Amino acid sequence: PYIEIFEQPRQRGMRFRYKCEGRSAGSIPGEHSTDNNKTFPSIQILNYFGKVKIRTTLVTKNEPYKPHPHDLVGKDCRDGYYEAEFGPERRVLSFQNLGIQCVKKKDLKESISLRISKKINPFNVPEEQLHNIDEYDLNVVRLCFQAFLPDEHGNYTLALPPLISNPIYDNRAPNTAELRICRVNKNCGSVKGGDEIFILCDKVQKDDIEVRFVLDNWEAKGSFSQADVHRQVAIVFRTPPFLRDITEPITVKMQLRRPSDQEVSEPMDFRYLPD
Amino acid sequence: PYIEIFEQPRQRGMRFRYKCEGRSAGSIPGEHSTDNNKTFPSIQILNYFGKVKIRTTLVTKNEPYKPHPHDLVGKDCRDGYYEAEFGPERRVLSFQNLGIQCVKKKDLKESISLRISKKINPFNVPEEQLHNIDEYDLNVVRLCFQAFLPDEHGNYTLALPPLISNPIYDNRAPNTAELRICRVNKNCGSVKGGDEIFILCDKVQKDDIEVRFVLDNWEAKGSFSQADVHRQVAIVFRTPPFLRDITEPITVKMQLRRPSDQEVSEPMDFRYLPD
DNA sequence: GGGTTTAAAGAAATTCCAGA
DNA sequence: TCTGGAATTTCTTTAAACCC
Repeated sequence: PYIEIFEQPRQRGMRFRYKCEGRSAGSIPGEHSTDNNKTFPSIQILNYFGKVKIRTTLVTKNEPYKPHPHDLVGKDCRDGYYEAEFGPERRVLSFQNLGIQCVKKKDLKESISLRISKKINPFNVPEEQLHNIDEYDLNVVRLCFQAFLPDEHGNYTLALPPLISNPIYDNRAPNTAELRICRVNKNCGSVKGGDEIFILCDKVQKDDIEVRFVLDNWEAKGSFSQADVHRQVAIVFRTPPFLRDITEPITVKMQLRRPSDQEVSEPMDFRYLPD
Repeated sequence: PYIEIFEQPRQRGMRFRYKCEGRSAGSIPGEHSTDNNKTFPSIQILNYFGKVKIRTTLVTKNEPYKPHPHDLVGKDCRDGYYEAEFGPERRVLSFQNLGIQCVKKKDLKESISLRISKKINPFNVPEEQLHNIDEYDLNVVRLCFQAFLPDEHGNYTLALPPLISNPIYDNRAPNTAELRICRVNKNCGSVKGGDEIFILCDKVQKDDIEVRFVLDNWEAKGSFSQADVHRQVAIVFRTPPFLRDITEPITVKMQLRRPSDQEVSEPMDFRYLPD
């Protein structure tokens, strides 16, 4: 008797809304989820068939998961966390309306004290280790599913192991935003490589970013310095040479990449040409 | 005697700082101010020689000059205005440390009530008129010099006419900002005109901006819609054809321009080439 | 001539608010 | 409504100062 995540929540593309931004802090989507046939984070209770209760709470991306300041808002959420009873019904439990409301940095402290003075601690993490405000990440959280089964006749106390979902990063924050190449001025260049390209893109961090050409076992970096990143939304760089040379146009894949976590943007075709 | 401005304050390129930003709201420089030989807003008392006092305060850009909410901070500034004495000494009066602290839109009201409950009203502008909150531009102010001469044996009461300087636009705002082309991908194209250019620039407003090519009586606009403006700091457009054809390379002047006020950025050479 | 109070450029954190 | 360009307010690497 344990819990299992059927479909993990998408990690990029969702903004954490502030309280000042309405009540719909959004609805976190699933991984697979598509525009047409969209899906939602869902889990299933293996080794069990019966009435019960589940509690979705937000936790850190840190090895020893401690409650997070941000709130989970939406249908069946109160006090920053979702809780609901579920029947022996369909195996898969989907959770549609699950938004993330983020607290202003000021609220950060006050916020965690209440998680303590509330019992919200699915991992019984050392209370004092929990006041470790200076070190947390308000740009990324994790969903902590906590299913409690029926006790010796009566309510739900038999709690199953707290399962934790993949991390979800706030797309509004520069260091967690999804990588996206908006526009380029040239989709091809010489194999000698040295062509100067202008990439318009979503906010990145000149500190932690790199354009990366790739094909099979081959891969090279676009060539540019930090000064070439314009107001975080544009990169002026030069194409790297291709290994060897060729006689016919050879298209490779070009893409933004973030070293720190190696996250990459959707690729784009770049055709190398014979001199 | 009265007061003449020996040097007007530069109108563009200075940010209005918030209180949260510290004690230094910068230092307003005067037009003539070069880089190796920088200058400052200065005025001189004509028709007079002797000890005295002067008071620099901020006023609106509206015909009837009323005190402005923003504060003037810096050496000898207090309660939002600068005041100082000055013996019969040197004619010219330069004011270096003169910064502009801007109030949050919330503070706007509360702010003006205190200018009233303070006497700050160099132009004796009517009461309920000086309450035109929803008509004050927080992006532009004017310096109001008010020199007071010595009275019949005593201090300074003989107040000379309030002089007002040229406007000073809050570079924090895009429509009051200085226009600046940071970088371009091509400095030349065909006279047929149709070459796609990427301009990296300082924050502009897609709503109110246009690239203008010009030479003598000739002038044409770069071609692009709003969607071509990337996050306010980059423009992808196409060069306009040059009038007639040409035998040799003919360089013209390229520059960002803001229709609403016809303010323009510093020009840049664009050479048209014969097909 | 390059090393450590500070203030401009620059990125961040909010709050705004209308287009899709 | 949900999404996402942006005007606003805050604060961090730089960038007017000093160190001597």
